Amino acid sequence: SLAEKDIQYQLHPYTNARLHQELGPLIIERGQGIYVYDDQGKGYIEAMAGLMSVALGFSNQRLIKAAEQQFNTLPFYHLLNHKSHRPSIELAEKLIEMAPVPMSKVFFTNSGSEANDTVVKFVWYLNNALGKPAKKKFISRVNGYHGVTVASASLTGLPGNQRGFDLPLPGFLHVGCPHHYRFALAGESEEHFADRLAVELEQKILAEGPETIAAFIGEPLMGAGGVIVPPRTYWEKIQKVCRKYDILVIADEVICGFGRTGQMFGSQTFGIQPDIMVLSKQLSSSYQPIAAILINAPVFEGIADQSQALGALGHGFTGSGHPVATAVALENLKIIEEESLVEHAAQMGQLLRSGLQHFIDHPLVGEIRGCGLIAAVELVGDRVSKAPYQALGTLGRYMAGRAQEHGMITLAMGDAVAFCPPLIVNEQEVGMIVERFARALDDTTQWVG
Amino acid sequence: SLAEKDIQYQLHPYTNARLHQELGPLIIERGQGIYVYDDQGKGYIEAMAGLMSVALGFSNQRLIKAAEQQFNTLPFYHLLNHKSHRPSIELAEKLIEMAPVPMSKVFFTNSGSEANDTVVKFVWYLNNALGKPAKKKFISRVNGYHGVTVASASLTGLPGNQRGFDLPLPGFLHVGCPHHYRFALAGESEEHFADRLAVELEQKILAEGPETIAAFIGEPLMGAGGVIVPPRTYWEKIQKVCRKYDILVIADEVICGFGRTGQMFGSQTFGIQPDIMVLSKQLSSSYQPIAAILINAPVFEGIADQSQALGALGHGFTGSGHPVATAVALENLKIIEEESLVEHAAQMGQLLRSGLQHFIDHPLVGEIRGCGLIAAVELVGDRVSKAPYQALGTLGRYMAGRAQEHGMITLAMGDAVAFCPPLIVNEQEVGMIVERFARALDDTTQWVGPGG
Ligand SMILES: Cc1ncc(COP(=O)(O)O)c(CN)c1O
Ligand SMILES: Cc1ncc(COP(=O)(O)O)c(CN)c1O
Repeated sequence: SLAEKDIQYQLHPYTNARLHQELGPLIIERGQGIYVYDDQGKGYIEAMAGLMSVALGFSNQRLIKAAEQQFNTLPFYHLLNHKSHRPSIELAEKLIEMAPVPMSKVFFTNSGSEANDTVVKFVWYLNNALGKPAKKKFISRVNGYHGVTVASASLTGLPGNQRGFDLPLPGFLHVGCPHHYRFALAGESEEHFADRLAVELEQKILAEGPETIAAFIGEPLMGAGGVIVPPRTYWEKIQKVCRKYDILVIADEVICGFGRTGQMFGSQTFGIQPDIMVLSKQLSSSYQPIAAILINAPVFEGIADQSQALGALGHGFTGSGHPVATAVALENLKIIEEESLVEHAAQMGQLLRSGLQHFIDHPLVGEIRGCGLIAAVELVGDRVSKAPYQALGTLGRYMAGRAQEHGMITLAMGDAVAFCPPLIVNEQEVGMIVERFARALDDTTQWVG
Repeated sequence: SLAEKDIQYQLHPYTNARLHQELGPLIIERGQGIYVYDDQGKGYIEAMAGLMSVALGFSNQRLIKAAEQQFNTLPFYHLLNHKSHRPSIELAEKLIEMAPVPMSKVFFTNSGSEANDTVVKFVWYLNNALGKPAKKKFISRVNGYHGVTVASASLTGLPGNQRGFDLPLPGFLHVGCPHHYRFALAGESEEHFADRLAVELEQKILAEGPETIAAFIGEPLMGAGGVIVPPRTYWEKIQKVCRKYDILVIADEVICGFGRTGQMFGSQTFGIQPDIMVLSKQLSSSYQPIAAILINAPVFEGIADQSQALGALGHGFTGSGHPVATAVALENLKIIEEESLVEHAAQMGQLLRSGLQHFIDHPLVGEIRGCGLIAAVELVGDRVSKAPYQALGTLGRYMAGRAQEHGMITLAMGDAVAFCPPLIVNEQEVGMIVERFARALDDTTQWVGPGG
């Protein structure tokens, strides 16, 4: 059977390999709209849009035709040694012109992980170029997600991404997760929470030596780490501290990018003025692996100078700007703009968040959080103590399993279940997502008993 | 114009960004078979198959239809949390069953760089799982190429990949480039050279502490480093040293994989029995970004053990095993098998090397090297000293420029002019590749004026 071949031959990411050898896979055969189907023909709402990525859903014919047209023209070429091609150029133009702050240049990669890894190298290269060889350290946040390379997983602030991998590397620093529900002191306002986080950052910088700190990287809101909306005034006050010590602000838009948070970019939603932006996922609705780094004039000018001094920029991937990946992403962004999906997603997000808010007084519901068309419901064993049932993750695992039984694919992030549907979700589809959440919660409530 | 937008908006890899603002791009518009065409309609033989990658050439309709059929079925899904899909499973099966040594599991990534970076993490994870927490250092070679992440560029042994990037990281060690022509002692045999490299490796291991050395990684034949064929008995003697100290052997097959070297794998051509193999490029003819790690039973078993103890394996990329990329790769490997392209490439490789060897006593030709359908001509200013004409790289750059003028895209690696055509290259086309090399060499010879 296909399931036995999978057990025999594939090591799965983010999977217990031994449990996999026992249970085998859930094989997804096909998709259309917001739905995927297993090999038994059971349909599921992809409430996660795959990996917070499939913006236009699973059967957008314009993307499929854009791939075909590029395949039949030039199915592969590269950008090395002055070589170029139309889809990379037209995508780079569109990305610079739609950027929420003035940007200079695009550098393409296959993945968000490769992109953040590349940003680390580019910042090191830049500060070497500027004669600041000590200005190399990165500050990220607890529960931040920035990818899985040796360097990008050091940026990542999830313990499950570091345990057993001897990470983080030296020079990769973490300050606090900006999650009021978990980290605010008794009675502390959002603004006062934001103050204390800005202080933590300033004190980390002073303790490490400001001359040693190159960059601060953050997702506008934290996706994979639990759909963590920062408190009011966090980004304003954090940026003041960064500008104070000449620290680059990197906006990781891998999940927030292209209409997830109620505006085109999380940088717009949260008032971020980044030096560097990292884009992926909704860039192509994940129909092709592609990510993009936007760098502003000063970062480009320094890198360009050093690329001349050292002969050439000694960096690039075979797939960097792949013509099929760039052609699909270009068409994807045109569809998001032509179909006004940023504003449609904002409207569907209000319906999603209002539907979930009906459960705010459920005895297992600790917090309902969200922004735009991304949300999470964090379950707890006790609302007063905020303590888990048995152990962190026990409720989330059971909930995600029940959701699947009820025909919905969600992702458990500890004891939070996430919602990140395709931007094309309609009103009754949002209603069905909340209904399947409600069934899963009912089952979880009877289970905890 | 398209060229002005390119200059305005794109930072190019492996490009002098200032020179790019001055000269602008060469824009490639379309391709078919072994040919690409610029936006002025000038045709070029892609003698490099893009980046040593486009095995089936630029218009294979079977790959384009395999992509369409997968797009119209399931255009994205992932492999996280037990999720799977048919193309990843059937590709994983094909890869394990064609492996040159017994392999256990496939792990998919988007790129060779991500794959080698992932191998680093998996080896660290494995030795932690086995209770050998000191056994973490990697040994690679000077002029090796393994990618551009912070970790994979530390494995890479080219200075241009490290200079200005604060690389390599600690724990990433380099031993000698196995290039007889450049690094042998005057009058040393290939076998004696192989002995001395094996001694250097043993002495590095002993000097560092054998208990601290996890892995040795090598391309069977070095691609980006200049098509460097190792000396006879190198891989035998290096592996003996590795097995002596319980050091994993990683075969980087990103270029050698799928018929480039005269057999399906460089591991077969060079008698390597690796613990881990890394595959990309010809896997999909670069029609889709995909790479694959093959791990043997012992590597899998230790990772699997720790993945249970820690709840799950905390690693993976969004695109890992992308259904369109895996579907295209699966069809690509079927075509290579059905069209006997490993055998055809071996035949075309003999014709290519014979054609170039007409120039073996040229005053600027220092060495003609390769095997299967990968070759390089290393030009020198002086055959006795092996010294370059003007700065190292001058002849390579001039040759690559002339080749382009004569309708051929080749890559210079210093003064080595490389050949890595699509596997589908025919006998006449090999003839035209060598003809355009000959015109470039004639131009370069008139430019230098060797006299003598
Ligand atoms: C915010 C964020 N940043 C970076 C990454 C890394 O992406 P990739 O999986 O494409 O390597 C992810 C992926 N979940 C992400 O969510
Ligand atoms: C031998 C080898 N290893 C690894 C890589 C890295 O591949 P990628 O560009 O897909 O990251 C390359 C790419 N030229 C390679 O040639």
